[PDB]
Amino acid sequence: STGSATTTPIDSLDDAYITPVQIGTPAQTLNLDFDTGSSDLWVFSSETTASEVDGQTIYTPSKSTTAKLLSGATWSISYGDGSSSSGDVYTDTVSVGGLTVTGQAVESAKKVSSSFTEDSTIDGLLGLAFSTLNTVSPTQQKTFFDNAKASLDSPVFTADLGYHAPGTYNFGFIDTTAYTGSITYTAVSTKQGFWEWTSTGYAVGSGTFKSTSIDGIADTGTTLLYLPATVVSAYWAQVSGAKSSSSVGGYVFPCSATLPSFTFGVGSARIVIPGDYIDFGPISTGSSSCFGGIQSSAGIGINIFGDVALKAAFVVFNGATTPTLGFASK
Ligand SMILES: NCc1ccc(C(F)(F)F)cc1
Ligand SMILES: NCc1ccc(C(F)(F)F)cc1
Repeated sequence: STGSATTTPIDSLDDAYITPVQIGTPAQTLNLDFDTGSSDLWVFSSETTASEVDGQTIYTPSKSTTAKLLSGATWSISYGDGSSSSGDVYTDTVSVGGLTVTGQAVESAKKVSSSFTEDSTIDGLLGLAFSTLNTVSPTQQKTFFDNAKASLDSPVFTADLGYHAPGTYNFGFIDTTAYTGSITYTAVSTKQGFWEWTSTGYAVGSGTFKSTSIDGIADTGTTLLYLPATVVSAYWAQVSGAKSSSSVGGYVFPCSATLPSFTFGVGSARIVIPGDYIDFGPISTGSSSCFGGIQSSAGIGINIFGDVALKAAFVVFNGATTPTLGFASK
């Protein structure tokens, strides 16, 4: 079997992408943030503290004839940006773009951090990292992808994120019409539970390509591109007037500047991020300082190929017994 769903940016800056997901019987449709950097499927629900819900669509397990409470199970997760949530666990039927999994663990939020409350357009997250990172206790639960794997035509899913435009998540097949050229595959390490790979280097604008190994994770759940300080300094040095701002928390640049492209290596292949993708607009309404889409990973501890990088490519997440990542231009 296969599945295919359209994913849509939540705002004019592509800060995140939401994808409709059907939960329960009869179907309750929620718009979830597909996150290859985490492994929990959790949703706003009728159990969430009412003061922490502000416009989100909620999952109501009592109205689903297939929902079963998972006795004694709880979950608690904290994300790298400081966000967090926690609650209890149900099992229910979950469908994505025609692809159905029965008995999927649906983690019902009782408490969410403020960053989720203020994001009215995200009803929850659907984790697509490896199941070893799932936070359900005392019995760890499998991801949607892991549960669907056996029934998929091919044990893959692909991410085709749009620049200021809708895109597609496909499960079980590779749309050979969605990319140009060849797909370059590269090795994945699962030792930390992430889709972790090693980029072969980078170039700034039309500059010389620098061969150097950058270990990082492919994370659809992170907006920006987080790279080592040496790389990020070399990029912003080519932008007149750009500087690192402690009060803002990263590199800013005059909004009138034109940004150079950024190239990262995948084996012998090259993925080019257009300069316009790195512009994230004024730091505050009316400001002539703009926020940069490439930032230092020094404070994070790991390099993150977030949406800024992934949306420049067609990305294959190959969940075979030896997992690999595939990148193609589009
Ligand atoms: N998108 C989920 C996520 C959040 C944080 C991290 C970090 F910062 F710990 F690497 C990885 C993945
Ligand atoms: N990386 C996972 C993640 C995704 C979205 C959010 C936000 F923006 F909704 F708070 C936080 C953390």
